[PDB]
Amino acid sequence: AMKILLIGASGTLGSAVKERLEKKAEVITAGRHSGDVTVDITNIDSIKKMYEQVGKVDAIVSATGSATFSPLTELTPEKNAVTISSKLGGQINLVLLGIDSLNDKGSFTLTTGIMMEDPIVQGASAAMANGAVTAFAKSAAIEMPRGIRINTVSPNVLEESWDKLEPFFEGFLPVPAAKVARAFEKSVFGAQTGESYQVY
Amino acid sequence: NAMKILLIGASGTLGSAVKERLEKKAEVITAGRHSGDVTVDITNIDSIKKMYEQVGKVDAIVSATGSATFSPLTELTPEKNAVTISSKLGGQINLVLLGIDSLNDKGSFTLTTGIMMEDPIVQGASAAMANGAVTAFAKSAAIEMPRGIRINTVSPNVLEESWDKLEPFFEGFLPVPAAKVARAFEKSVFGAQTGESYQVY
Repeated sequence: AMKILLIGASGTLGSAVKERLEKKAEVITAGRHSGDVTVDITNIDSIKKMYEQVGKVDAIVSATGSATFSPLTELTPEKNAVTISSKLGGQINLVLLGIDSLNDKGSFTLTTGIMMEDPIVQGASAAMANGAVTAFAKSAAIEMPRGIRINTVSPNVLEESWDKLEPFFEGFLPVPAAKVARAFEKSVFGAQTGESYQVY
Repeated sequence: NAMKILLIGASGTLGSAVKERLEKKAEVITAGRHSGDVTVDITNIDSIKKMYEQVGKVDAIVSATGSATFSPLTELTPEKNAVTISSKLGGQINLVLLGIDSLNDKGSFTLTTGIMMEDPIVQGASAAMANGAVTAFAKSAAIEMPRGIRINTVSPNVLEESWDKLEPFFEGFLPVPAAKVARAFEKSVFGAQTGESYQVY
């Protein structure tokens, strides 16, 4: 009777993750504007209320988070802050505020991405977030109570986004969202922790 | 040829070892919160901008500064984690976002990370985050730098000169001399590489 809170279920990645997870578990979806529950991951009061409504689950999965894309020389601290509050801080806050919502031996899975290891123009801000979430999870894994696990999934650019994203990722070879969704399933239904699962 | 370096965090254990090396080869302008030729609160954007107006053009900007909350994971709240975000993480990155215009052609940035992102310890999650964030930012930023500017990071292990206080938290680690880590900073300033993370473990 396994129960998974999936935040970001309506996105491209999120919907491919839901497709795989829902075949073996009861998925509760959450998103900014749609889902079984709504949540603004940039607002800690919102995250706290989502956890109140949701109750106890076995896995919390984040396929969500926004980053500013800007040329470096026009990336100001003010623009950079939107990434910090969402793809970086928002994801990390789900963990900081969600540990008590997981059953024993439950898991967290967060999203990162290839831009941290394979940089592109406009991508410094996304890279920052990806590095931050990867390292936070590696470290947090050693301190989780009650047998809880935490991993990250690092996607390449998705085939399903190649039409819109190719000019940003010239010479890259995109990956299917369904291939990426498999690493989320590996995280949820596997037993490893502190891993960064690359789907490049 | 005549090198000018802005060293932020110069009064710290690491910073002062860095100053000692770089001094021999360049003019070092020191900066800190309460100490230095120029002062700066790196958590405050206008304060960083004022520092850079005061300083003018330099050849290198070196950050051996930035603080991270050192709390057990289950005690680490969003509020506590926000401190790291404004300082070791956001403070060091903002020195880059606000300082490119202060670098001479072919100048460099050097930022500080740490072993806690790679060889984690209890209480280290927030510093790990900051270190990972800064490492990845620098690697990506390196490809967008104008005018031949370089950017690297230095990632130290626990320092021998801090081992007295830090040993209970790093049991079984083997600490490194601050003098050895300072060589990596010299490598970043005086060498010609970019997008590098120089581990001194």
